[PDB]
Amino acid sequence: VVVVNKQVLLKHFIPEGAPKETDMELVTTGTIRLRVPEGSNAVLLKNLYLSCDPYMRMRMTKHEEASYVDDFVPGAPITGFGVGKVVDSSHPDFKTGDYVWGLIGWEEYSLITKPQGLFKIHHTEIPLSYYTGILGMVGLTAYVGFYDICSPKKGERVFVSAAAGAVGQIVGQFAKQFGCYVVGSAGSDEKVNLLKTKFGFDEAFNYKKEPDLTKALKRYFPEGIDIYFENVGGPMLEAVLHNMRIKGRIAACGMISQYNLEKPEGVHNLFLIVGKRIRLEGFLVFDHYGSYPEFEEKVVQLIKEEKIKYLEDIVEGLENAPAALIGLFEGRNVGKQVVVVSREKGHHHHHH
Amino acid sequence: VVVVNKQVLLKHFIPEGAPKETDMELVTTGTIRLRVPEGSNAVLLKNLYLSCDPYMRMRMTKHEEASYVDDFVPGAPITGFGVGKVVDSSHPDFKTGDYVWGLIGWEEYSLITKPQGLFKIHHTEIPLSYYTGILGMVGLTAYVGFYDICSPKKGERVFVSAAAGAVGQIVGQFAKQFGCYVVGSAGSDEKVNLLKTKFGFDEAFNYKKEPDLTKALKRYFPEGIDIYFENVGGPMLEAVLHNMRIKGRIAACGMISQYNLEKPEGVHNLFLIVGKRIRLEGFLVFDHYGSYPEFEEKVVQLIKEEKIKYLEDIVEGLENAPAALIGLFEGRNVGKQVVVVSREKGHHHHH
Ligand SMILES: NC(=O)c1ccc[n+]([C@@H]2O[C@H](COP(=O)([O-])OP(=O)(O)OC[C@H]3O[C@@H](n4cnc5c(N)ncnc54)[C@H](OP(=O)(O)O)[C@@H]3O)[C@@H](O)[C@H]2O)c1
Ligand SMILES: NC(=O)c1ccc[n+]([C@@H]2O[C@H](COP(=O)([O-])OP(=O)(O)OC[C@H]3O[C@@H](n4cnc5c(N)ncnc54)[C@H](OP(=O)(O)O)[C@@H]3O)[C@@H](O)[C@H]2O)c1
Repeated sequence: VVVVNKQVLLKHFIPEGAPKETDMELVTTGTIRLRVPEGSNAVLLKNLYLSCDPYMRMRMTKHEEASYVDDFVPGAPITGFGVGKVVDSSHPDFKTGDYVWGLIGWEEYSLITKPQGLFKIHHTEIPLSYYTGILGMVGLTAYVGFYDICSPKKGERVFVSAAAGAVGQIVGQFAKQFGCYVVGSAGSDEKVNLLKTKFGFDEAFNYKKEPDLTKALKRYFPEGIDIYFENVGGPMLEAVLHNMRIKGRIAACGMISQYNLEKPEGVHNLFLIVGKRIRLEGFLVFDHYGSYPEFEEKVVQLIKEEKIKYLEDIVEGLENAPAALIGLFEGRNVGKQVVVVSREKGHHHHHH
Repeated sequence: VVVVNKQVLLKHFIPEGAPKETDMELVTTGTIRLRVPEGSNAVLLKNLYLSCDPYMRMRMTKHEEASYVDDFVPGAPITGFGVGKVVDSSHPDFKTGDYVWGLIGWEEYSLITKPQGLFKIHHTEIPLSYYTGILGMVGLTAYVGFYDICSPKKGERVFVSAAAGAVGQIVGQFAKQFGCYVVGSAGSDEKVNLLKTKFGFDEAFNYKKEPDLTKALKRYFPEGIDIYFENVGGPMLEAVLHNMRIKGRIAACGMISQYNLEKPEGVHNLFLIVGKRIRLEGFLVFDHYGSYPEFEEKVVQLIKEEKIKYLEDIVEGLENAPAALIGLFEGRNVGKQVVVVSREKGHHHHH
């Protein structure tokens, strides 16, 4: 059997700036064999779900000095985190029928020649799409960023930006259940309302309807901020610095306001870091897979007990992957942006 | 027994911008009685040596919200670290003839009503002026900053801004002795040459003669920088971040480039901290006086063994303190800036 294998390719490198749909092209003509090559040590996946993640945009720009991940290649499939089902395997740790998450192609079938970076899914009763976010890379990021990087203590005053996002909605709930006071910023009233009801944040505000971020942070933090879970950067970062307490911490998870800027914004008040003895620390979840067992143990139990809430934004079909990715930098995604490529056989779960 | 007590007063608060000599006045008519008051709990000092330190500038500006340290007060003496001799004492832990360091008045005699701020000097064989710098607040800064905040490991690559300055000349040596590759930036060819001969830095450069700081750092760090001891801020930091290695650390000691500017400059590449997993951390020596005893011991041994070098810029006389202080922000000080207010009798040789 040879079968159809649609793909989304990167049409070309793009300059600093925003990505556009037309930087990527769907190809419907491709095909694939349903067995791994003889002599291989490899896994063929049927791909089921794809994650759209903000870090993916930077990969659409050529870098001369190797960054932490390899750039995409013009004319090759876009790649990113997703979930697949093993169709065939010449690697002993993977059997036909296993479900796995890892870096896979923006396509219907991916032949993975380095299986070692696939994670076998051990909990298939949990909806599989969760392994693209909360139980995948995104959730581990929340966990490492909050519990390790932030050094939290009960009672501390915590601010999360992009707080209705995939990372931030998780962070908020961890902080809350840790016994912290928690405030989030988000880009719409719908998000704000989700933060205050569904996610149990103490307060939230719509950053786009604030003419002054410093004063706004001052409203919700009359004694200032202990901990900032930084997802955005820009002027929001300056506003936090101004409102930060002595021995405050900032876990620099990301800086999404800067990713599509020809010209990144200046941060002006870093000297506050001296007199306030602030630690500003970046981290990359790719260094922390060693933590996964402790994390998955904690998060699977929370999910199975309904003591954490999670919101996915689902888009149906490979074809809609590119726009969904672009949507992230406009804040179109409401929750964690997933793309269904093909739903696994015998699903029977309802939705609205 | 009343005597003359000359003082250097803050004339007035100053706005955003650069301080100058004339923001201070020397007054010569005042006098003081050489005993502490009965029932007092105090220590009367004859002040010997005074430190000029960069943080002093910020104290000349009014702050409606409280910085780490009180603003100076117009009409009242300038204060700062120094070294003093106890003339009279109504506080148990201090006796007549003892030597101490701590915050004292810019004047000839200071009656200290908060004696718990003072530290007795236990090595009087070392020149007492050392306790305004290498053995005082300045040395402890270097030691906390490097040994604790920078988390150093044998064989890492270290860059120091204001490297010929007091803090930075100590940092560089601590680092070289820790087995690190060390480079420093300074604002003169003379300072650059001191960093390489006297202070054992591996390389150094005149920031003022580099049109591209990013490229300059790349010349000296072909595989990037592990540790940046940050005394300067601004475009230099930006340049550092561009050249910093995976899991780099920046100990934010201070950002002197920013202290006399109406508009502080913007850092544009802070996002690199995520992708390179950089820790940037401010510290204040004020929080770390618990480390003093062990630090003192360590640096005393280095001095005894001649395993560390130290250069002081010495000015003679209180009247010369104001210029001395201003010089700091122009980089006129060559070494740790000291003012001798009065020498203790019985003495080392200088040139
Ligand atoms: N360090 C790591 O290992 C690591 C791992 C995963 C993610 N990250 C980072 O973590 C952050 C969150 O990613 P996610 O996966 O949780 O994405 P997300 O929050 O699910 O989606 C991105 C969101 O960013 C917000 N946004 C976009 N442009 C913005 C701007 N110019 N100003 C302010 N907000 C803006 C939008 O929310 P609003 O409607 O509220 O604007 C959008 O919904 C990102 O910066 C990402 O790069 C880092
Ligand atoms: N965090 C803390 O607790 C703590 C404690 C003590 C000191 N500090 C900080 O550590 C730093 C060094 O202090 P120090 O006592 O050792 O001072 P210092 O280096 O003895 O003297 C200040 C030096 O700063 C340099 N400089 C002045 N203006 C500059 C500018 N615009 N750009 C670049 N460099 C400039 C000059 O040297 P060049 O010839 O090298 O330009 C000058 O010699 C300061 O930023 C200070 O505020 C922090």
